[PDB]
Amino acid sequence: SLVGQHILSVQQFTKDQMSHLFNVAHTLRMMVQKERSLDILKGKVMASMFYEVSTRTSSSFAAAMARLGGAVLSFSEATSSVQKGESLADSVQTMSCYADVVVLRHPQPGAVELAAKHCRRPVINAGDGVGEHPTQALLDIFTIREELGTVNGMTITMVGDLKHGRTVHSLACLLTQYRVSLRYVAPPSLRMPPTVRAFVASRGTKQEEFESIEEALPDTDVLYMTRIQKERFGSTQEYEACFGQFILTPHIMTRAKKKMVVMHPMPRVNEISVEVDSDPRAAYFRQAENGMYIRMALLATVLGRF
Amino acid sequence: SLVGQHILSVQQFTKDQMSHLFNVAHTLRMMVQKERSLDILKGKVMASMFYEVSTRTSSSFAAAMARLGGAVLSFSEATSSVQKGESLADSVQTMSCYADVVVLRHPQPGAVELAAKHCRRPVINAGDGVGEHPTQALLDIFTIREELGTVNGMTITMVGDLKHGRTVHSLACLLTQYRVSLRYVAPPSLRMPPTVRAFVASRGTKQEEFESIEEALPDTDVLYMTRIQKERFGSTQEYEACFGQFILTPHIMTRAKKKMVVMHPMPRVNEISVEVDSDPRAAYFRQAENGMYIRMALLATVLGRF
Amino acid sequence: HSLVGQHILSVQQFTKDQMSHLFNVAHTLRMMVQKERSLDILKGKVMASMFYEVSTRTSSSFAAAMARLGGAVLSFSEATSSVQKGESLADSVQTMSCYADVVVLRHPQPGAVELAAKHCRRPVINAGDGVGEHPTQALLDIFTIREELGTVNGMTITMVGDLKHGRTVHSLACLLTQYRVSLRYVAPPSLRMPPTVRAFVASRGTKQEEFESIEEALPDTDVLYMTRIQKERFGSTQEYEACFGQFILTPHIMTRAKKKMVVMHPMPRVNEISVEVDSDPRAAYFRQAENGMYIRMALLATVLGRF
Ligand SMILES: O=C(O)C[C@H](NC(=O)CP(=O)(O)O)C(=O)O
Ligand SMILES: O=C(O)C[C@H](NC(=O)CP(=O)(O)O)C(=O)O
Ligand SMILES: O=C(O)C[C@H](NC(=O)CP(=O)(O)O)C(=O)O
Repeated sequence: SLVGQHILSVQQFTKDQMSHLFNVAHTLRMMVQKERSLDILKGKVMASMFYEVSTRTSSSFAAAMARLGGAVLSFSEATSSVQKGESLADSVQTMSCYADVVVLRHPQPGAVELAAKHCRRPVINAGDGVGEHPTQALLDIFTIREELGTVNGMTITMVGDLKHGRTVHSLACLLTQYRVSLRYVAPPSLRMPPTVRAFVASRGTKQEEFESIEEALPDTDVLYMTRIQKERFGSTQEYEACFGQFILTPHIMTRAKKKMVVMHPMPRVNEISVEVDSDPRAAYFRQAENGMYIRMALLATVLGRF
Repeated sequence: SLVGQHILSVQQFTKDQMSHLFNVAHTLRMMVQKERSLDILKGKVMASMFYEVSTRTSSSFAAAMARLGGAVLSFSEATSSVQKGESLADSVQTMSCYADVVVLRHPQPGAVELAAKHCRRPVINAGDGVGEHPTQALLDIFTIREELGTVNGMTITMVGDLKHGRTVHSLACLLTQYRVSLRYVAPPSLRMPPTVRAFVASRGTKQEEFESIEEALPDTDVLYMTRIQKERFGSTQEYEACFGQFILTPHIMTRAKKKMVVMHPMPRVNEISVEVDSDPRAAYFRQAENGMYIRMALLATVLGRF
Repeated sequence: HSLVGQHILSVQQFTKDQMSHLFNVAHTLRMMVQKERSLDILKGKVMASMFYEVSTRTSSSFAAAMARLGGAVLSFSEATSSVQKGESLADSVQTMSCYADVVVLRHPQPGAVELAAKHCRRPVINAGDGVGEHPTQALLDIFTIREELGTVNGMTITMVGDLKHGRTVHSLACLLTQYRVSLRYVAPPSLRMPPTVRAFVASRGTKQEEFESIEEALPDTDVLYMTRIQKERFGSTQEYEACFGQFILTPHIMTRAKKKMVVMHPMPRVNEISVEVDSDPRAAYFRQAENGMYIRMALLATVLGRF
């Protein structure tokens, strides 16, 4: 039961917990459609703390807490007393004095788990540098299930920057709970990390690397595209060399399975042609909307109403 | 007839639409003044996306949502994934997955309508560069009609930067829905733009230019003062010639009519002196307050609860 | 008695019965909050949060307070507002009070808050004016002192660090004179307690003594009130790094402290209280912060005519 627990890492997620949570997510989405009265989190305040920029992850948590009848406390680093020199631990300790939950994204990996040590209320990891994005894995798995019917028996193809990409890290790890085959399409420099490729191996999930998107596609049921993480590179030179390696265009999606989904945790810069947007296999915006409902489910369960 | 519609341009309003909207706004303002329950928009969510700075337009939409029982997602460029390089089009379609209505201010003219072209939720233009500001002009006509009892049969003198002023572009072109006269008092390099002038001329309203506040004033019912837009200038030299030229003072006012109002979208820098504000004809603080109630009407009707 | 509609700018305007009532109402709301009693006492009502200097506790605990009463909150920061377009302070404040029923304002120029409230139609609450006052941090400081030790009377409080720049130590020292207290002061000569304050504290008849170090000041301390060396106000960095870190509280110093005693800090801290002190029961600085939410719920409720 997720009640009152730190949500730090995909590891802790039982298959039973995820399915409880997919179910509550489908319930909460029904009531929003039915224009039902949601006073579920009336009284409860969420502390949204972002030290690293966000659009979907911050907006999805905020919209969710609103739509459960809760309130949100906005916290950015730039206008906070961080600027007086406050430590990350003290910032988190203080925001819990006001809030029932803490959503923390931060640029340094393990910072969230480090701050969550002395935190006396549930802290949700919304991204820890290149480490992990746990609720994003959860919504991607929900979306796969939603778009195709099952997750078991599926071939997931992760393309792009796997080294920095905290979403694929979490997502690869978590897809070890489903009978899947993973394929990686990266340049040598941005290959999926060792601990991750080692973790996935030890669960038995068959990993495979490919050089291009042309090769992986015809067997790919789930095509997960990523963004060349420009702000994690040691030098632009390294970045601009890698920028634009893979570019999904409608020409490429003419040898993709009829049954098939293209995802992206967003934002995209170059890596998906806008023309792809019309193909109904493109579910990356539907992926966004799912996120709000899963995060509604997590906030309801972690605060212990569903 | 405004339900589920983008609010992009004043040329999309008719008279019935406006009169309905003002009527809903009086109706909502009374509800607020008696202190009744207001859950007109309970559960619902507005995306507040400002790419330029704002005080009035952002606060009024948010106070408006809040008094209707709704909730607001505050979005900023700076803390957003714009920084990762996400385009305006994605940003607007992604916020719509969380929200029922999108309020967009953008520094590029035509941006908001381009962003609204293929967005599936309603988008309210809250200012698109030197283009338009439809809801300001909607609350300006409201305030005029609130402060004098009519707009029909009146003369309006627009003073300041008319070339850059999106407020006056909207207001002038909308005023031609009434029986009115227009006076223009700017330096030669900031006259009203030509396409806007030809529209007014095409609809058959009097466009008369003038030399100064002194000259237009005697016969002016609405004195609409605007700011010199520093951010809109190429060279500071070109702004510092234009800056502090037209200045309203109590002495200049003694020549005005008793049945007259001075308006200003705000903020002012120096164009109206601080002594002017104690004259009951100073109707610019009541113009902002009216904007909140117009925005309430505007939201409830666009979201189909009035 | 009674702060309905009233501006909240200085602790000079507070009586004892206004504090009592406000402390009482802070307890009433806490418990209603503890019972998940579904509160909508300020449903409809809007607060404008106007911060011209950065914040964490003050902004968040005003914003949490409102939300927990059922009200709304308009966030206002200088950087992304039309302050950028030239707008002066009065205009901004006067504009936000058109939208909102109460205005909380934090500004860097001393006195700019009272001066912006002059011509304002709604209540304006001072959440900090430069190196001047911090009236609602003074109220929550005295609440925490009362809750932590059973009473404020007969206590000696010791204030430590940057007394000169300390907007919260000016309010508190001034406010405390409405009890029977003995004040001890610890600061390097360049950061002593301003002369306006400590003659003001002279007048009301409250003893004052200027101790040389924490260790000397601890034996008889019932409230050790620590403060941050205020970097953003100094000359001159050269004057800052001379002062930065000259008083630091450790678990070793504490082993001579009274048993019935508490350790307070308005926050944040940089290094003046060892993280190693946080597990110590008497370290009340986080309980002091939660307390603030409930105090500032009682402010909003009372200033808007609820209790
Ligand atoms: O940024 C990416 O490329 C992937 C991933 N994206 C997101 O979380 C979406 P957002 O940053 O808009 O909240 C991330 O790591 O932040
Ligand atoms: O900014 C001006 O001077 C005029 C006008 N002003 C406003 O809308 C006021 P604000 O920027 O505070 O929303 C505009 O078109 O931006
Ligand atoms: O910052 C201090 O040292 C004391 C005092 N602190 C506060 O008010 C807390 P905050 O800045 O997080 O609102 C201040 O003067 O700002």
